[PDB]
Amino acid sequence: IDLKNFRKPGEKTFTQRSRLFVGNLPPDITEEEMRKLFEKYGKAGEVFIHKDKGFGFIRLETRTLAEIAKVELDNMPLRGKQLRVRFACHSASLTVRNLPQYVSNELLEEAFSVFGQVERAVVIVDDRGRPSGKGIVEFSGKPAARKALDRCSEGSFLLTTFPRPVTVEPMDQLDDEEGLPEKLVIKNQQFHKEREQPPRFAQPGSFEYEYAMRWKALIEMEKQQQDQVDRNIKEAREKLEMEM
Amino acid sequence: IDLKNEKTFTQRSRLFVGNLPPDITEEEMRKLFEKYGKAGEVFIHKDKGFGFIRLETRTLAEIAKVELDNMPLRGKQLRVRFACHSASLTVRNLPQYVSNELLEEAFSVFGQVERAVVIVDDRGRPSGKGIVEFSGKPAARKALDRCSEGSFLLTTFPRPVTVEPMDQLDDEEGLPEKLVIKNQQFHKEREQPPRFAQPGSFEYEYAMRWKALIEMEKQQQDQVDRNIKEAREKLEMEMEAARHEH
Ligand SMILES: *CC(=O)N1CCN(S(=O)(=O)c2ccc(OC)cc2)[C@@H](C(=O)NCc2ccc(OC)cc2)C1
Ligand SMILES: *CC(=O)N1CCN(S(=O)(=O)c2ccc(OC)cc2)[C@@H](C(=O)NCc2ccc(OC)cc2)C1
Repeated sequence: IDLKNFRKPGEKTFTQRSRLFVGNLPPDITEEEMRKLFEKYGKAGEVFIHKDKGFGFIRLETRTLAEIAKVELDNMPLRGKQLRVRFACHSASLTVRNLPQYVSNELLEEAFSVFGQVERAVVIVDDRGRPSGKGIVEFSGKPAARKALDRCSEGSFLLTTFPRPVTVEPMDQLDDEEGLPEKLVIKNQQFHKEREQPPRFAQPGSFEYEYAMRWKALIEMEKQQQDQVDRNIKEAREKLEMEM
Repeated sequence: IDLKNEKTFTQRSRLFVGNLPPDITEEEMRKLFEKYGKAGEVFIHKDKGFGFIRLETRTLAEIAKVELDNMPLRGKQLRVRFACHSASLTVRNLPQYVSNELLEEAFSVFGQVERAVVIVDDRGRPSGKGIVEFSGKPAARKALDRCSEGSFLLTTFPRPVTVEPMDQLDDEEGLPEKLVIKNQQFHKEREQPPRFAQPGSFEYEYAMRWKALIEMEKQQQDQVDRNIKEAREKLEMEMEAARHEH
């Protein structure tokens, strides 16, 4: 299995999306040895090593090059330690909501580029191709993300002729890939209290069944409350959009 | 640049190969993807110009996507993308002390499960939501029906989990400028560039009415969220209070 032109010329290189966290490093890990571990992926960008704690950061060229380095070097033995290679979180990512119509990735990137250099901008799209009203804007550095978050909350940032300001907020970063493995679970007393009963269906008649059926009725109660608010919001937004 | 190296041939490694030439054959598909090892199912809509091919691992599909995307093939440029999962489920109201292995073990009673993830926040805590990926639609259908009829309990705490179809959202491709239809309403909306509403204009007054309405939506949502959390507390305290049954 060989490759070479592992690049997409349209998008930038050495962004935060290609920065890898490397844990469980040997005590005397050097910056040159760290680069030599990743030298097969071409030249690396920013490399930091905290030699005491045994962790480090390395910035590869492209995102797909880092995904190859992750699955190849994760859990790899190196002088008595199993290396932990994960993708670092993005330090300057923003969530954009209330997007108007006819907004693309390029327009979203062009719009927020006035606050600083932008690495990536996405208009989140459903399974059928239409936008969901939400988007992602990733800046190269924290100051550009701080400026975009402050100005868009104070003033009204308009992307199109439609004078509805977009809402900017920090990206709620959720890990739906690594999750919570069994070895990372806290094995305490409340652990074994819940783990006493295996996964099962509640037997009709027991205390579990009656208590769970009240939860199902309560969850259905929550759905009726939320869906009532959703219809109230739509009628309120159609009221403002009606007047001129 | 040499590579060497878990469940194999899951839906996570199925690639959509679109914009195919008319005379595309099945052995030609396995010829382009032959450097990535032996492949699984190779479907070809031999009249619509698209198809699917499943590779061994997710990594072998990640590498194959960037190499064979926009590759010339008899006058046409290929469009290689990851196919969507046809049997993914969202599990909400997860109890505490639930791991990825426990979630996979639990829902395996409905059929073959490929992957199960307990969604975790940025601080290492479970968000209460989870993902369950079955190998096929029938297994996901049984999990959805059974968990809505009866109460499926994963731990000792008698709170049933909620199983709903996965709402698949694309935050990688997004919406490029090419896909936007260049109609008259498009140009009408693009007359004004991205800008801040300057005070005094008509768009500034109308925009302030929107920020006021958005704030009212924030208070309405937070009022419901407090009414839901406290109502759940009115039920969680009745656990051991009513456990004195017999
Ligand atoms: C989602 C998030 O914000 N996180 C989780 C991931 N990490 S980490 O990969 O650096 C990490 C920390 C500790 C650890 O031992 C238990 C294992 C992994 C954090 C993160 O990625 N922050 C982003 C960031 C910002 C600036 C810099 O400067 C180079 C690097 C990374 C917190
Ligand atoms: C998220 C989603 O549901 N999608 C987006 C991805 N595609 S596709 O790129 O494969 C595609 C198919 C047909 C088409 O019209 C010519 C254009 C694009 C879809 C998808 O992958 N669905 C999942 C799926 C289910 C079953 C099978 O084979 C049995 C393949 C794929 C829709």
